[PDB]
Amino acid sequence: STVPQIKPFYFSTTLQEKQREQITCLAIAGDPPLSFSWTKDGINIDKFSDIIVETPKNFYSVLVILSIQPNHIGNYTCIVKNSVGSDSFTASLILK
Amino acid sequence: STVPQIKPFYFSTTLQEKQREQITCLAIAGDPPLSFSWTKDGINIDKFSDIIVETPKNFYSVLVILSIQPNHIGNYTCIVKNSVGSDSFTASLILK
Ligand SMILES: *[C@@H]1O[C@H](CO)[C@@H](O)[C@H](O)[C@H]1NC(C)=O
Ligand SMILES: *[C@@H]1O[C@H](CO)[C@@H](O)[C@H](O)[C@H]1NC(C)=O
Repeated sequence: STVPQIKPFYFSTTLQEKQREQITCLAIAGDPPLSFSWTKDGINIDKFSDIIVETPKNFYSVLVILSIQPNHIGNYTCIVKNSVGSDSFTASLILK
Repeated sequence: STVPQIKPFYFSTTLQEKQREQITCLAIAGDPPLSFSWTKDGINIDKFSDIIVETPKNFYSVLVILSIQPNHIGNYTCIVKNSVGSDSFTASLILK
């Protein structure tokens, strides 16, 4: 009865290489079952083997990078879907 | 030789009752092993039956609220520790 709704997530503004990073695509509202999916620059997050993606609970999914390095720059987009609707959010990983 | 450093976390600005919430205390920098602790309004998070606290990986801790109620208002503090230093961050939960 409730359309999914994603809490905004961000990468660190002071990101430096070899640091660790985590973002959570949290569905603050939305009736389960919910389907989470990730893309980086329009590419399936599959193709980036340095990135770990999990769905530990049925209402959020987590993206983790153990050692940030130049190839991780891009726009990371998460999409959540259910019976009644969808939602999406994008965050940009930048390296100064 | 690297002291812990927490990546900032925030609760939703548009929080409403019975919604779900998650915050991650990520040690963006710091040598393992890392020890995570939580307090709400200075009280051990142990005492709050309706709050789930886990350490899914050894470099970030997760605080999860399945259904938000008025009791959950307060300032939540994470404290990370290792051999050579510690860090702290506080995010406050508001119900408009
Ligand atoms: C996508 O990412 C590129 C580089 O990562 C950035 O310059 C651009 O502003 C982003 N586009 C959108 C629509 O967010
Ligand atoms: C913590 O929240 C209390 C109200 O519960 C308030 O008095 C105090 O100013 C807050 N602390 C900070 C640092 O905002």
